[PDB]
Amino acid sequence: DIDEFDLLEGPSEKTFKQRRTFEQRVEDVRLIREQHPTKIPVIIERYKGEKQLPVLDKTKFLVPDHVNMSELIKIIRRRLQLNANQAFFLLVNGHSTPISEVYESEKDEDGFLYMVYASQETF
Amino acid sequence: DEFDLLEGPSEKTFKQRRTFEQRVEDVRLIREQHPTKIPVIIERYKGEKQLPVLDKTKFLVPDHVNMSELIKIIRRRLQLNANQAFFLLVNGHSVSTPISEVYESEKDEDGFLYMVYASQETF
Amino acid sequence: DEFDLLEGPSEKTFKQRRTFEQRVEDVRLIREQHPTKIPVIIERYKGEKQLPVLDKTKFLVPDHVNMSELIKIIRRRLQLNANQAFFLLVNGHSMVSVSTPISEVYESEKDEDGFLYMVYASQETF
Amino acid sequence: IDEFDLLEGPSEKTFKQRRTFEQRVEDVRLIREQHPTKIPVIIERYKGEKQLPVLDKTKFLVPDHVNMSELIKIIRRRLQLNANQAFFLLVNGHSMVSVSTPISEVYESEKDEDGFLYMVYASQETF
Repeated sequence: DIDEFDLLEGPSEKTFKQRRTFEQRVEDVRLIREQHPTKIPVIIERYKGEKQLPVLDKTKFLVPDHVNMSELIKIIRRRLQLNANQAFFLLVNGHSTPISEVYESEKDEDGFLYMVYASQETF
Repeated sequence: DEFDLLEGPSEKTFKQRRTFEQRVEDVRLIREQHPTKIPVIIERYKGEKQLPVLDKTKFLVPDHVNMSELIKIIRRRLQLNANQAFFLLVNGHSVSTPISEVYESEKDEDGFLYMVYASQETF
Repeated sequence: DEFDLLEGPSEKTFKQRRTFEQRVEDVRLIREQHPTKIPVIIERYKGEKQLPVLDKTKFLVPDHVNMSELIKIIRRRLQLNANQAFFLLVNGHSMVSVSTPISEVYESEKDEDGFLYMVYASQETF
Repeated sequence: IDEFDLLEGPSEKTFKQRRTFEQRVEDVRLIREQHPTKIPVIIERYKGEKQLPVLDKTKFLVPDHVNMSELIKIIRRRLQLNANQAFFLLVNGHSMVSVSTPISEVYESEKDEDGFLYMVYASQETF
């Protein structure tokens, strides 16, 4: 009996936007941008169908505008404590340079830049 | 609820991303090929907290452009609003003179003209 | 019991609501039709907490208006008395002092798109 | 077991139904500031179309050097059609078949108030 596991069916993983109202997200960005004008408000979440990489401990981040995607990837890799073999991809609008430029092009209606990470470059 | 601020690697200067010999060679070709254009480095001041980062660092400025015209060009590349202060410092110095005269007085050992911009005049 | 502030997404600036080519064609039409008037964008500072907003953003300033007269015009649209602080900023510089023809300001300060951009606020530095 | 049973969800919403007349204008404003030589076009399959396949995307950029005849030919091989297949591209109720005028002229006369040029494709020319 205790040779076998019982998987507990849990609730669905919920995204940041369903965890926080759009007005709270706009007030979040508005306050953080007036007071930290050189830092980009970034949402980083695990791809919903991801089954190799662990979950990050936080979701809402502020990234200095001089940080590029390659440096950001390395930061998230140590936060997840990945080993050198583990694959990691960070997707903005499904697509795998300084973040401020990504921010100006891809930021959300609510002012956040949304990113999704996975162990594959795929959809 | 609160943001988690990610700090990245140090903002490293142009002289830190390119060796003195590569920079010397950069100038030598561009001045041999564009004798009437000034090779200019424009970087955001190190402790700058309000202005955004520029997308490029290495610029060519026609030799007849004056400092006042260059400031307006940079203000518009940064998409600044009319209220936003902007100062362009050459060797710490913040005008109706042609860039070619500034180039002859202030150019670096490597042949580049170095400029730093900030929202404050002096530091 | 407490007030709750209703905010939407950031309202966009004039340059964010109209392309560079639409603005150039805006200016070319208005300069062909009003040869003695200067096209000026006047917007309230994004973080302004004291001065009211104007209904309009796109303005024509007759060439006989100097900077001192223009300041008084905008102050009186805002219904300020002589007491209240008011600053009108062009390319990062507040223009209280100038009291100069609008055509000179336009020719020295206009944007590449042909508009002269101004921001007003109750503070001079940010 | 002899016959197939059709799987269907609620009616799919068109682009104009999935996007308010603010998200669409604001889309055009960024894309036209950023790609001044490309025309923003919505291309959707006729809602009752039973012959032509669906495209993966709805929002397209057409370079200004593309004329209507070349655009049709682009969509036809994007759909991987045979040489037969009837294919008609309709704008504001009109079949674009023998137009061949530059896309920017089509755009300026036929664009929507929101700034998109709307097109629908089908294997029939009338409805």
